Amino acid sequence: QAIAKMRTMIEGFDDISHGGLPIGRSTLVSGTSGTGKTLFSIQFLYNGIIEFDEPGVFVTFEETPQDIIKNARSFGWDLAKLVDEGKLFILDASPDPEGQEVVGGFDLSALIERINYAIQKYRARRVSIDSVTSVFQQYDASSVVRRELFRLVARLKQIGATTVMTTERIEEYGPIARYGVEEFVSDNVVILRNVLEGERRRRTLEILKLRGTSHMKGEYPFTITDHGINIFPLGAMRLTQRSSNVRVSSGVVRLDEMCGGGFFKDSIILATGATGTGKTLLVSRFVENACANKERAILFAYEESRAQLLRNAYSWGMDFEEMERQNLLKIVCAYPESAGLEDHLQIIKSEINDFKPARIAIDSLSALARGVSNNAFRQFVIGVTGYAKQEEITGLFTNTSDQFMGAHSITDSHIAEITDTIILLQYVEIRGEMSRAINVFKMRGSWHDKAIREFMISDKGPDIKDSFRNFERIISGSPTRI
Amino acid sequence: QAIAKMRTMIEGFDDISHGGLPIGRSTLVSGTSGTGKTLFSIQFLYNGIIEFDEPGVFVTFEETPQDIIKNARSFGWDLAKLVDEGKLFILDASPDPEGQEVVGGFDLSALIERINYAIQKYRARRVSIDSVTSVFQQYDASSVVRRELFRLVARLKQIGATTVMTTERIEEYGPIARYGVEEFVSDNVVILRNVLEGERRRRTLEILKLRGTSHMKGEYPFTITDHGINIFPLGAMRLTQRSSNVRVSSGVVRLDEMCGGGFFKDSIILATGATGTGKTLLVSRFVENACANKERAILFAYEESRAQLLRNAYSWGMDFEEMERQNLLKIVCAYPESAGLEDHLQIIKSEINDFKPARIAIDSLSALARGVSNNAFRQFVIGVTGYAKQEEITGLFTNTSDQFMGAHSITDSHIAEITDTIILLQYVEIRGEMSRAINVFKMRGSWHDKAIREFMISDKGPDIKDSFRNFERIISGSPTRI
Amino acid sequence: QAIAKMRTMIEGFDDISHGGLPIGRSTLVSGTSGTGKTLFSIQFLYNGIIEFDEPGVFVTFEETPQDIIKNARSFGWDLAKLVDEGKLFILDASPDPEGQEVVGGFDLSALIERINYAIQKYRARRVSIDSVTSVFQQYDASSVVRRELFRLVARLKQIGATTVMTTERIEEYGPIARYGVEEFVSDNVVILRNVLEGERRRRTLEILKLRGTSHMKGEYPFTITDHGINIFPLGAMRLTQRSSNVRVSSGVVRLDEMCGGGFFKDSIILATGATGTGKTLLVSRFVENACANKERAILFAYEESRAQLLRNAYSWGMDFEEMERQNLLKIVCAYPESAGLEDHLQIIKSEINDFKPARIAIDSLSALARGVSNNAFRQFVIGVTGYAKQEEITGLFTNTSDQFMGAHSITDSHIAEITDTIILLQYVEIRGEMSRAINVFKMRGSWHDKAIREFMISDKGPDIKDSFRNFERIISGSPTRI
Ligand SMILES: Nc1ncnc2c1ncn2[C@@H]1O[C@H](COP(=O)(O)OP(=O)(O)OP(=O)(O)O)[C@@H](O)[C@H]1O
Ligand SMILES: Nc1ncnc2c1ncn2[C@@H]1O[C@H](COP(=O)(O)OP(=O)(O)OP(=O)(O)O)[C@@H](O)[C@H]1O
Ligand SMILES: Nc1ncnc2c1ncn2[C@@H]1O[C@H](COP(=O)(O)OP(=O)(O)OP(=O)(O)O)[C@@H](O)[C@H]1O
Ligand SMILES: Nc1ncnc2c1ncn2[C@@H]1O[C@H](COP(=O)(O)OP(=O)(O)O)[C@@H](O)[C@H]1O
Ligand SMILES: Nc1ncnc2c1ncn2[C@@H]1O[C@H](COP(=O)(O)OP(=O)(O)O)[C@@H](O)[C@H]1O
Ligand SMILES: Nc1ncnc2c1ncn2[C@@H]1O[C@H](COP(=O)(O)OP(=O)(O)O)[C@@H](O)[C@H]1O
Ligand SMILES: [Mg+2]
Ligand SMILES: [Mg+2]
Ligand SMILES: [Mg+2]
Ligand SMILES: [Mg+2]
Ligand SMILES: [Mg+2]
Ligand SMILES: [Mg+2]
Repeated sequence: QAIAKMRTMIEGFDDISHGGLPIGRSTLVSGTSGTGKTLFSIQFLYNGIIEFDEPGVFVTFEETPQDIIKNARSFGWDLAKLVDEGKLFILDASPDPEGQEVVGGFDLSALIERINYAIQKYRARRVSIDSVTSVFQQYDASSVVRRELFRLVARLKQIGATTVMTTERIEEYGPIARYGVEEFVSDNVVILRNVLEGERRRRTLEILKLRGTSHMKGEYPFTITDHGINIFPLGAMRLTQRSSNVRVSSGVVRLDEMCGGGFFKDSIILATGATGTGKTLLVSRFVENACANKERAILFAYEESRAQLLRNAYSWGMDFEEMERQNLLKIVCAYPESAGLEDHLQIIKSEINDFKPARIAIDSLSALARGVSNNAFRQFVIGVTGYAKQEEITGLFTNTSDQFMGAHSITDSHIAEITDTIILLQYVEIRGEMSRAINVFKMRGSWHDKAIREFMISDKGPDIKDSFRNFERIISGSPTRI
Repeated sequence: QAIAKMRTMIEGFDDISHGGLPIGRSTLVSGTSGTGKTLFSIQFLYNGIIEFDEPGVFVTFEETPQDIIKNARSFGWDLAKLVDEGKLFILDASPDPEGQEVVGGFDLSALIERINYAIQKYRARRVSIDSVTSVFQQYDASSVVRRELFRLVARLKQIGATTVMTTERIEEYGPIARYGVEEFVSDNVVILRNVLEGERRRRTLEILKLRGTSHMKGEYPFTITDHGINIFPLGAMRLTQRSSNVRVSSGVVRLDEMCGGGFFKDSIILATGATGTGKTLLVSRFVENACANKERAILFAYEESRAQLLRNAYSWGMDFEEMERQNLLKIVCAYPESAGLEDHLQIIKSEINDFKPARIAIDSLSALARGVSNNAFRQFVIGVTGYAKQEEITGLFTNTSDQFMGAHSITDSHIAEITDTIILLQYVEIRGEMSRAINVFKMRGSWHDKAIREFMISDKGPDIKDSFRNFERIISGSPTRI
Repeated sequence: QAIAKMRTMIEGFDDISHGGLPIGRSTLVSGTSGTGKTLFSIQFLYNGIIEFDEPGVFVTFEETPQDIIKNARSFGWDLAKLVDEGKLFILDASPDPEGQEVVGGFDLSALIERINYAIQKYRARRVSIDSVTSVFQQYDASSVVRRELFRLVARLKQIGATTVMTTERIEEYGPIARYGVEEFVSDNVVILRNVLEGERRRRTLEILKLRGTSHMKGEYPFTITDHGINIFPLGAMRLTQRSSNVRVSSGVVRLDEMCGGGFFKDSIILATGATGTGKTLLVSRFVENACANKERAILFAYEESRAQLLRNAYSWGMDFEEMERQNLLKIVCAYPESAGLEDHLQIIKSEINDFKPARIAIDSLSALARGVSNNAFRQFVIGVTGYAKQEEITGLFTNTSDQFMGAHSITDSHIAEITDTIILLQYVEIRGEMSRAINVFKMRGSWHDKAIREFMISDKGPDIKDSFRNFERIISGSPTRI
């Protein structure tokens, strides 16, 4: 029949690969130094032993087994334990650090026989090699490498164990492997990258090909945590979601009225407008209302410290510290520069999975956009939006405009298109003095107030008034009286 | 007379090539690892045997016949069956995986004689080689490769069988082949690419040349499905279409009136405007009307999940689930990121060919533009537009504006130029409050209402009113009363 | 257990590295000529001896010990003293400057044994090598280098001392090391760069990898001072800050009133507007008020010399020279071109740490933006903003607009988003003549006056009037009377 696959149990990878790696065949994993190729290899064998009770063999040329164990330990697991139990075997084929003699092609034959023995001895199902170039570096000829890799691949295929071979690159977008032949010999090729753009590094995983089967294509970003490799295949995200007719309060009565009876629990709300329009007040009231009803909520802060958030909240009549004491409100403060954009996604998911909030709020999306491309930014927002909706978490987001009394409160980001409810705030010029205006622009699941209303901010929170009747051109930031 | 060609029966390819490959000559197919060169080769021989009852020979150097069969099976056909029947022959010229000796140029002579024998034995008409570099890699000299390929090409020409040779590249836009001679020796050259741009891969096929004959030029995108290679030569699409005078209802009476008695069945309708203007309502009513008249329709959703579409439809009085139960309405939900733009085209065609809809609708074209270049986007839209018109399927499309009460509802995409009927929606400022406006901008086949009218959205669907008499500058988003 | 690290006591480095270098392992430090690789090496051993009383070994191939001592002295410390005391040892393995014979691989074995001896003799904990290529340059083979470095790394690992090896590059964004193998052999890789962009050099440090542990990623800028290497890991900066409810006067009564009772002591104030709106007056009054209350303040001047600042201050009734005499006011004048942007940050911190000001003011941020990218500029501003708030220093900043009576006083820089209080100044056209207007746009911790007021400048300082009642479109720069 068709080719079967073996699950790696690596988050994201198994979805990108459509079920894991081809069984009874090798896969070649490449990349430049620092991409964590050896982490993939260890995590693969590790998960096999733990999850499927499948023994495996790790072949090492470049590292003493002592360091392999010591390094793996940083991810919360003990490989030495698995070795003692007869589940994991490490085949030491490293060169002598005190002086190593030159060898010929017999080295490959000797290697394979030792691997075969180890596989049979431990009935290994999963095998990996830290560096195939350990036996190619011995010579310059690329034609020889083609043949030598062919022999290694075909021989492990004879055995039938699933194999993960590791090779290496100099360039990110250059040749897949050093000799320019290896990627043609291998039937299954995966490349890891650690691309430097601007001043930042972004890790990605790609499956170049899998002969005889299917997979997702393109570069899929990933990070490395204390649990090992975590891949974020946004294209694998589903639109299968549970809708609701449940309403929740924003903490602001006139706003709830404008939204036709509050906001939907499963909706995503985006508040936009110029800095100083009180977006942080709407956020504070949102999380406060959740706490008022004994619901858990998380605020992700980027522009203001906790000490300042507490002060500003008190000036608006909100006791943030009390909400923390009751374990209802969490404050998560971090600079955009403290983590990669993909790490912010992981942080948000981690805090949510741990605290199990009913609602979350983001202090500023425009802050996160600060250090990234438009593509990186929109993918982040989509990922968060999807997750929050799939988890049925009420979400409140903000996006700051740079138009100082210029109205025209629109986004180059275009997040409103994927968001449910849009709240627009702006400054206006009235009788020679500045004021503020609020409008509910849209709401997918309901009727909403179309009026453009004046509002002010007091020590009791927001103060919403009636519409600007007999004015024109409010949307320009400079209304005319008529 | 003139050079005759042999049809490959590969979709798109035979149109690009103007009738297939030159008969009695070789064609050299190149490309980087992962381009599926071996798929073209197998599909070529396979179709010959099935469609024209033409036996063929597959020469393998890099892969065991067992894997060739096993891999081919993923595309829904059994090559082993064809081998047993004496239709397909695989010539195994692979190196010994357990140790291979060095050989000279006699290897090429021996190869050709075995190929000649196999061709005569099975009366093969179609022959292919998986890797010509299998006998070039043996040495570094490029001058030798020129001669060695010349010998192979000329010898197979003596036989008269049509040949598809495969070679390989390192770079996408670099040399056609490794030694920089092969593309001059071969008289017919085809290059496959798997170009990485941004984070995504895009497959293309190009015919570089065919000596003595004609072909289409440039890169033509393609994808790979469970049926093998599927090429999309948009430039080969025809303007020969059947026009009609049949009208269909949009589900909205006042809109049908503005269009002069409904929309034409063979027309393409584009609705544009800012988010929240109710474009999703017009789409829902469009497919609903088709179902009301017992016509099949497909909705392609990108921005909202099925669960949410059902909720929003119910809030507007439309029972989507009932229309699904009667097998009239289909909901196809996918993220733009879940597939390549060219795959979305294939998905749309597949669903249409299967369900045979009278009408289709696209939830958002701007969503599909999100992750692609302007060139990739416009080609997609043209391809869909052409197909839908050729198939006489009523089509409804949308394009979201980013102008929040800014009117000026125009597209940087310029899809209106190829579309028949244009509907414009916008937000306006009236008496200090927001409202909506609708206008039929054009309709190629009819008279239409030129008025700019106010409208609202209720639980019964759209509510269209009369024109904004005694107002000026409506089109700016900020009308003045006079 | 997990891998332990050794603190280098190098500012910034220990935070980027999450605790310093892995213990009992080597780290490879690379970079092009002029990156100061030898400074890192010396500073590392130096700090070990001084701070932790840890003896060390410096291995030299390229420089006579006499020059190593002489060069180190420029940073305020005497290595010769440490040698005499038996704390520091320099191993001289340099070639004979009067003629050097060719040697083989025995040179590496001899080297290591001498290093081992020196380590044991002085009980060294910290070891470093100035140039590993000193024994690789002897031959061209890259395969040999792989092995030779492996031997050196593994051998020093046997000893257990923490090692800092130095290698070299030709290109900034090219291969990590000359032979393209070294970065794979080493388990811990750090790269220094001195990147030339435009006409300026910018130094950065990056940790490419640390096997078995964690670190911050990406390029982190640094400078070199008379105290050695000083790294500025902005991403490691904290949002943990102490808020306050203390108010301070700006020196301008009507402005203090508009801000609701003065400005907060812990706040950052940004004044924006066209050139000539009197931003330098607000700055002068700010520092003057601090002095009036016997508080120390520093003015950082970029656009005007001290002599001119004194003249302009006297014309506005402010005796700057007297404030200097009392050691309350400091004037720091420098051109933006006189130092790197990162050096301006270091200068600001240095002057603050020395003088212990209650308040600081920046004459022009737009001046500093003049010669730098938007990314370099915003990181600078964030760094200063963070530092000033963490140190509880009242900060006043300015940003000049290029709109001559065009109002629209907005910033492409978007510094207002991270700043607390925003003051906007603009020119307006009134009755055929130019005038000025002032508005408090926002204040995070308080109520503020929303009015747009007229103002003038006299010899007594600023003169603020009442609001522009019965005017419209003030924000455009061209108000209309109505
Ligand atoms: N606890 C951790 N948390 C986060 N990142 C970690 C942690 N522990 C290790 N890392 C990261 O894991 C990376 C994986 O190293 P790995 O050896 O697998 O990369 P590699 O591509 O194989 O490198 P090499 O070419 O040297 O073999 C390390 O470089 C380090 O950046
Ligand atoms: N069922 C399938 N659906 C979609 N794609 C598939 C399916 N089965 C296989 N593929 C794709 O078909 C591609 C064709 O592989 P093929 O060997 O022809 O490429 P190639 O250029 O010849 O590769 P190579 O250089 O290794 O020989 C595979 O890499 C895989 O991405
Ligand atoms: N007092 C000082 N103040 C500022 N910079 C200084 C001072 N003294 C030295 N420098 C800088 O320190 C740099 C460090 O030189 P160093 O040898 O460490 O660089 P390097 O990368 O190792 O150079 P090389 O490749 O020659 O060995 C010098 O090039 C010089 O620019
Ligand atoms: N006690 C108060 N009384 C009146 N207005 C206040 C008070 N405290 C703060 N403000 C208002 O709050 C605004 C800050 O709102 P905020 O939500 O932080 O704006 P942003 O959109 O940037 O997030 C200030 O500009 C000021 O107008
Ligand atoms: N029951 C309702 N009654 C009144 N208005 C509604 C109702 N349900 C939804 N709406 C309106 O429908 C709008 C959404 O229209 P939609 O077609 O989804 O906009 P879009 O152009 O983005 O696709 C909301 O902004 C709201 O004005
Ligand atoms: N004695 C004075 N009397 C009146 N106006 C003065 C006097 N001295 C200077 N000015 C005003 O001060 C302005 C300069 O203000 P300044 O703070 O230097 O502007 P900038 O925003 O560039 O920093 C001059 O354009 C002038 O209008
Ligand atoms: Mg490794
Ligand atoms: Mg804010
Ligand atoms: Mg192939
Ligand atoms: Mg929509
Ligand atoms: Mg040096
Ligand atoms: Mg000035």
